[PDB]
Amino acid sequence: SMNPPPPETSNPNKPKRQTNQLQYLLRVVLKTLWKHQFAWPFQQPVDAVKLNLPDYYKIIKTPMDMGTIKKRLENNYYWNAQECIQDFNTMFTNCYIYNKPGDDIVLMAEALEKLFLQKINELPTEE
Repeated sequence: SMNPPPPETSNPNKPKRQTNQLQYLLRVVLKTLWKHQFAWPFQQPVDAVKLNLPDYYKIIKTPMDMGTIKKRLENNYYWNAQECIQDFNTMFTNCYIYNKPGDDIVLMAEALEKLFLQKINELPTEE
């Protein structure tokens, strides 16, 4: 069992805009989460081959990771901040679905999610 292609991160035909909120998501939220001690499993698409998880992509049909989110932000892929917030939420939820309560990786995701929620609380209001 193979890795899928990664999620789409750029699309020339898709309209682009920069908002205060999208800027904060890249410069504050993504940055802070990337540097967390527990970020490393979430910095790239789940590598089902290297990690020997042949059923991962049979179960998880909306994979998401911070590598992809970074690319989406820097490529102006999102029209709305809520789309990016949804990607972060998806990343955490995938981990909770695939793994069991109390697994190390779940505790890691929970700590990242708490930090995420803290930073999102300070999202600026639209310009």
